[PDB]
Amino acid sequence: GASRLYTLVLVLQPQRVLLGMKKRGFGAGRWNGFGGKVQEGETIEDGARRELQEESGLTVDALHKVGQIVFEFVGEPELMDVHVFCTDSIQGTPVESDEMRPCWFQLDQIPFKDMWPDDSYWFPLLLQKKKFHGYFKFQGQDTILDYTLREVDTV
Ligand SMILES: Nc1nc2ccccc2[nH]1
Repeated sequence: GASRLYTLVLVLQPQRVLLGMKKRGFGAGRWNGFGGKVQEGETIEDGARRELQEESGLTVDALHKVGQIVFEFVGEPELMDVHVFCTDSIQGTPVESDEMRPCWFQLDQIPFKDMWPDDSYWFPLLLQKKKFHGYFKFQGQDTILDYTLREVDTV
C-alpha cells in the first residue's frame, strides 16, 4: 500500500560508526542514523545526502545503498519505506544541535539497548557489508510483533 519515503544514513568507518541521539520528536531518546523525508522533485540519494548534511554537518562523496526496510505501526495508515545508505568518506565534524547529539561508537559497543529494536536484527548485516530487504511490524515504539529480513544482492 501507500508508503512514505525516508532515508537513513550510517557513517560507518572500519573501527567506528556515528550515531546521533534524537532530542525531540518521534522516537526521541534513541540513537539514530541521519535521515528523514525525501522532497518533491528530489531523488532518494540526493535526499539522503541533504539530510546527512542538514542533521550531522557532514558532507559525503560516495553513498552506497545497503538496505530497504518497510515499517508498519499498527493503527497507523502510512507505511515507512526506509532506504538505508552507508558511507565511509565524509568531510567535516559532527555538531551537537538542539535536535541531535552526535557520538562515535566503537563497533563492539553499539548501544542497542538505546536504539530502535529493529536495529538488533539488521545492524549486524550492515556491519558485515551485507545488503538487505526488511519488514518490521511494530505495536507502539517498543514491541516488534513480526518481521521479515532477507539478505539481497541488489537493494
Ligand atoms: N531503525 C529505525 N529507525 C526508525 C524510525 C522510525 C520508525 C522506526 C524506525 N526503525
